[PDB]
Amino acid sequence: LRPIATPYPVKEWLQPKRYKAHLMGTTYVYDFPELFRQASSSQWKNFSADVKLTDDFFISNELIEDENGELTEVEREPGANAIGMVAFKITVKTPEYPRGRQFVVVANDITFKIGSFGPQEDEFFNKVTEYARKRGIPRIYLAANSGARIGMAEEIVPLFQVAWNDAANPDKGFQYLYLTSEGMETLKKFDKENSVLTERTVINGEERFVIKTIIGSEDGLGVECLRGSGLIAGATSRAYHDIFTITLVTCRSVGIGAYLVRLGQRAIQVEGQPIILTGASALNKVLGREVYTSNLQLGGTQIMYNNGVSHLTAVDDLAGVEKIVEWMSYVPAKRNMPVPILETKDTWDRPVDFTPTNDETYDVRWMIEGRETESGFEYGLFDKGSFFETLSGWAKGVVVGRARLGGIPLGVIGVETRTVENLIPADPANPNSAETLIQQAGQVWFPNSAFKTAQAINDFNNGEQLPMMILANWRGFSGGQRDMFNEVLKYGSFIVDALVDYKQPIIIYIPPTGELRGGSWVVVDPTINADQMEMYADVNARAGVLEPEGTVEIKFRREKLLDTMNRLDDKYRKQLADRERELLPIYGQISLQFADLHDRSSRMVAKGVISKELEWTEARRFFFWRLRRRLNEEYLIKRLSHEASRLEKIARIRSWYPASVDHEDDRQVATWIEENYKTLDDKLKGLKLES
Amino acid sequence: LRPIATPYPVKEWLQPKRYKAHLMGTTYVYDFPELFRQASSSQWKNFSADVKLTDDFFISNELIEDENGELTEVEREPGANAIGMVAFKITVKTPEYPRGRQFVVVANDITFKIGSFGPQEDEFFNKVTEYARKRGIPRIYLAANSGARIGMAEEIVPLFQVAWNDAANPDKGFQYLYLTSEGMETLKKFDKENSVLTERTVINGEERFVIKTIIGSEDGLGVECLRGSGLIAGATSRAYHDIFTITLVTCRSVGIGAYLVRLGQRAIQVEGQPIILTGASALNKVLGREVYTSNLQLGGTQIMYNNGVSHLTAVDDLAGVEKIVEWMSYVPAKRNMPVPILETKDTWDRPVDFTPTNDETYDVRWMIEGRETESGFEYGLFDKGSFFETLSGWAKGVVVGRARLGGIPLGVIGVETRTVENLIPADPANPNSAETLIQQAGQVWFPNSAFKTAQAINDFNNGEQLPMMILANWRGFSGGQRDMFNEVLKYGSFIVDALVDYKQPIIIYIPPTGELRGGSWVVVDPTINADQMEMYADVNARAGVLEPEGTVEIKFRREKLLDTMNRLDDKYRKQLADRERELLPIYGQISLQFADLHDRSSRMVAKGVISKELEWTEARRFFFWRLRRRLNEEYLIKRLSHEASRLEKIARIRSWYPASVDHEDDRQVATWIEENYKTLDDKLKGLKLES
Ligand SMILES: Cc1cc(C(=O)N2CCC3(CC2)CN(C(=O)OC(C)(C)C)C3)cc2cn[nH]c12
Ligand SMILES: Cc1cc(C(=O)N2CCC3(CC2)CN(C(=O)OC(C)(C)C)C3)cc2cn[nH]c12
Repeated sequence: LRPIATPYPVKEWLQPKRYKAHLMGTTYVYDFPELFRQASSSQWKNFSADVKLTDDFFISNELIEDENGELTEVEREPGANAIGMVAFKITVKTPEYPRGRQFVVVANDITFKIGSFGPQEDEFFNKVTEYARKRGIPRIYLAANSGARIGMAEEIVPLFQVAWNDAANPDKGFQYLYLTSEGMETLKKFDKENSVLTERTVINGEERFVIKTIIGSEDGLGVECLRGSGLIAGATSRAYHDIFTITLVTCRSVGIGAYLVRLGQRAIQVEGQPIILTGASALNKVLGREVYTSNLQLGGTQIMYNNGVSHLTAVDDLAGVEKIVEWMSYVPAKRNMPVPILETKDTWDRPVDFTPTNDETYDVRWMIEGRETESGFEYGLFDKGSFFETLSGWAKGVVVGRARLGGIPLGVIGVETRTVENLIPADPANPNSAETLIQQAGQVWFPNSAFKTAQAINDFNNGEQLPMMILANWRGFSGGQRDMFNEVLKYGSFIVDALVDYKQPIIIYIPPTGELRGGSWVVVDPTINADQMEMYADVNARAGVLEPEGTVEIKFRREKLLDTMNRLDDKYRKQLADRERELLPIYGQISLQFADLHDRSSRMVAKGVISKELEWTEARRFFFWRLRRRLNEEYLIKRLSHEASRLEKIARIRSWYPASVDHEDDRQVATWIEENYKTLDDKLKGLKLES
Repeated sequence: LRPIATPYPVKEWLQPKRYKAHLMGTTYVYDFPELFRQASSSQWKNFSADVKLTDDFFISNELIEDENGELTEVEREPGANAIGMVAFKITVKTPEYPRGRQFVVVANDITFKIGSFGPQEDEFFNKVTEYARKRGIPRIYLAANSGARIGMAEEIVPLFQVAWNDAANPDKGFQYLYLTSEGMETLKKFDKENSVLTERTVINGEERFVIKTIIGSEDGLGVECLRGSGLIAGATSRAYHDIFTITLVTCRSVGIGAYLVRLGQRAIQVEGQPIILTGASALNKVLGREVYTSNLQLGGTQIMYNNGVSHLTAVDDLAGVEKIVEWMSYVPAKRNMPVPILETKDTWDRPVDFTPTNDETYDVRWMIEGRETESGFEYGLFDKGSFFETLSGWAKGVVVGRARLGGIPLGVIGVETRTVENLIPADPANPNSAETLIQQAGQVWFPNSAFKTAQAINDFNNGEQLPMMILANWRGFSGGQRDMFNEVLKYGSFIVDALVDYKQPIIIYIPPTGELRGGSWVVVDPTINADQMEMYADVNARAGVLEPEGTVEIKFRREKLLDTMNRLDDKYRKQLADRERELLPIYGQISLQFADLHDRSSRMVAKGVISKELEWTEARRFFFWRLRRRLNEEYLIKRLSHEASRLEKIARIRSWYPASVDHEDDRQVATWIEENYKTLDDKLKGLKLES
């Protein structure tokens, strides 16, 4: 025992495995539920400081497989795990779910066989994933591993013989490896008969049993670990489309561990903990040369957070847990449950303070969450303090995160107007490679920002099951050679595919000072998914096939300009070229304003390509009731689905509204539905007996 | 008329639009059905030279919208199209479908308003896509366009007035644009009243109608073209998952046209025809400098074929059509129809001649399709002349194409063992940018090859609805810094996602000289999709978590080596370090062979991670009956699905087999099912009345 004379018992001594985990730079597996309790408790303090919490607000039960291989809840002492994979079912009362919400936490035990994945770990992880999926509850994975378990048939090591070319000279080589009849008998004695595949021969009176295949008696040596790896890869891929999946990389994550991080999609990387495929030393051995210095050079946050593999970084394990808990606060308690409403001090009924200007540079986050000024706080479109940005280290041209609109959680996509630089590090394997700095213009989709946009759309849809708002402000895609070669078309197409798959309401809003041109409009038009999408343009937004300069270049040419001087200029109506030379600068501007007068929200309304033109200051009030109304109608459409189109379903639901309700008034419709949920339920139940 | 005195009529004069299309370097739209007839006729000649074709073997009917907007077949003279989008329903008797197969061909008319997409073109394209989808038939798109239609309100051009700052000095600027009461009256006269949005004011007795928004009387000017663009983007995204989709880029393809190429996925690019987003000239205007020289520098085959955007290139339009027709020959006639069997001279019953060797370099295509040698033709695994390679210009480390196995069409994925170089061109926008040459090791998945593998899997599954074979031979993924930074994990994960979605039989086969290690095995294990996947290893293949060198480094260390000399070496059993120094080279090799003896197909069978170990020479005979048996059982499983698991369904089907049939004999099972299809149908019909 060390240290001696401590006020309370030494936990690292009571359970020596706690100390091993600490030595390896991570939280001991059985101490993670405590971090969840701490993080959950902080969630309450930051929400309502006055709240009194008892310990019944949080329950953690370890899940273990029974005799029949069925998962069951147990209360046992930490460190009694027979396998290197552990799980807990957590029930927590949270501000969003005061009566309680559940989730499963699966974790590798880094103290058990270096946190390697053997077949039993692989089968348990899969069983826990299925348990979560069946229940529709979130699956949190805590990665601290060494990848697939590696081994050799240790019993064949002290028994094998080598059939030398020349017994006297071993350096002359060998023909094969074999067993003596004494060796075979050792195996027959210990029942490990099937540990080898032998072909018997006779060489100089001696009977040799030639080793044709070494199998081993111990399970978890090779290909059986790889089968399990593939099994848990498939399971995680499936879970991502079914439940909320998140991973915290808490110590290193290797091989299958790295793939699991990615297949679960949403990931938080603790600083200094690498996500690697093959270690740096092994790569150097393969390369001959000493190319790489460390594993963090390969999979640190400097790589993975900049890649977009890691959605967020965390200073330590508790910060990682706090981030999980915060992310979860926007997510339904279980699959197909409503999005968790959480109204705070910042209510729906207020105008939007922060307003962008054409003449002044801004951070889109100010339009989202507001900004601190010397003269007080300027409120943005969403609730103060509700913006939770993710994928912040990658493709910084698009801003993605979760927010709240009068308590309603949703995913937000905004456009960074400022030029963005990214540093491509120098390739250690190429001596003629130097670090490159890429600069990307604002309001233009590039391969990385198009990929991030599509990724965001998918991560909001799958598991999170959230509505979304896109503050659409793009000039188009980078049409240049480098970006065309870097497959900008491929990533742009993923955006369309993500919108087609979207199952919750979408609001596309061209904000003030915002634009949407040819290429950018195509990829975000509400006709991509009419069932879920609707578009709105601010009165101070612009949209058209080309930018005005482009339109004038194709349709307001010199002949048309001169015919305009020959109409508007008295003096003009070699004596001409002197007049032309003085008028062209202003007559250029006149055509440029003529083109711009077509690019207005009023044209968009006239042509019926947008639902409404809006005033930025009044957007929060409008979107709160439009979103609330939309969630209520969507609920009614889902209930009716228990064989008709959406158009027929919504017509039927709206035929139930009193004759006096204006179908175009969002507040009235939302208010009526909420006042009549049980009445509407009775109606629905009456229709069920009619099918 | 020119030329004069030709033997037959001058078609380019009879229809002047034919000449315009030719001048622009493309086939005239109405002449494409003829290219399909020519290509289809060649298909027959290359199959059976003796066949006699009449003109009834091929029918092409133009599809046009009727009064109610419903598509109908018409016989009219070319060039009578009121819109710039045309379609044909083609019915062709082919070697695979001698009684006929159908498909729709949609094409832009480059002679109609430069092949721009206006709302009517967008609505027609969408109607044709829906027509194809409803019928389950392939949709061929021929791209020859200028993107979304651009325009201005031409009627407001001769009427607008400018409200100058100083009437005498125009160069001093202006305040707004306006209309006179005479201008307003011109609009009122021609009914174009709603062409402008005006706000009336009085300035110096004069009544000015200030232009607040220019709308226009003509449809197809701006945002209405963008709405249609998004509509056809969504439709194509959807079609790709539903029917066989292919695009031939026959003249330039711009903006929405470029996205359509990509959303349809499968594309053939005619040499010299660019796929661009923004033209080179417009980019230069935006850039200030003269950065780009041509549109082919941005979207030529040098870009798109090297990207993998273009699956194939074609010398001219007929070569493009021939490639469509050849690709289609592997595809079912309509959605959910069986894969088209086409038995040729090269029958199933033969061994595989071409065999790879460890000591000798080979082209994987020889293992696939065979090779010509001086001593005659060495047959490969698949039918002679059946390999149709696609994505040949991109990520040349993986070989992807369609082939036939005794007539059965399937998708093939093979590993290029040779080192692959690719040339990244120099960025014209960066003066400090020089062309880079990347070299990639064989048998290693890199970001591009992992992406190509996933892409291949998806393109075989969607629309093509084919079974697949992967000749799995990878050491793993590139774990190095450059490839980790270039998101190798992301692309590796797409492989898993593609396999999870696979709906047809899959065969994973580790070939002779082939390997599958830690990282590579995870992503292709049959437990990712147990319902469709099965794995096989050649007797001369290897598999384990690490390569032998890796295994020895972790589990056969110095203490273990010395304990082996202290057991096997009489002389060994400062007098030691001299012995150690002489024995370590051979004792290294002994441990290296000890590790390798675990990496065998016999271990794979023992541990039950593979279905069977195989002999390469006998693989064609085995896979032909295994695949045939699998297609028959899959058919029966689909019929039974008209509420149980797959395991229950296949148990039921196999309970119908006579007691004497061996469920493990593929040939016997396939033979019995094919002899009893109608008998099994009767059984199925009897069960229907029991639900
Ligand atoms: C002057 C002018 C403009 C546009 C237009 O509408 N653009 C918007 C889309 C872009 C291109 C200009 C901006 N994007 C771009 O790559 O910008 C980078 C900053 C290079 C990354 C593509 C069309 C035309 C046609 N003729 N003259 C035009
Ligand atoms: C010697 C040795 C080998 C392996 C092994 O199994 N590898 C297979 C997978 C690779 C890495 C070596 C090959 N890949 C690679 O990047 O190869 C490039 C050519 C660089 C592109 C990753 C593991 C270990 C562990 N200790 N010592 C090892």
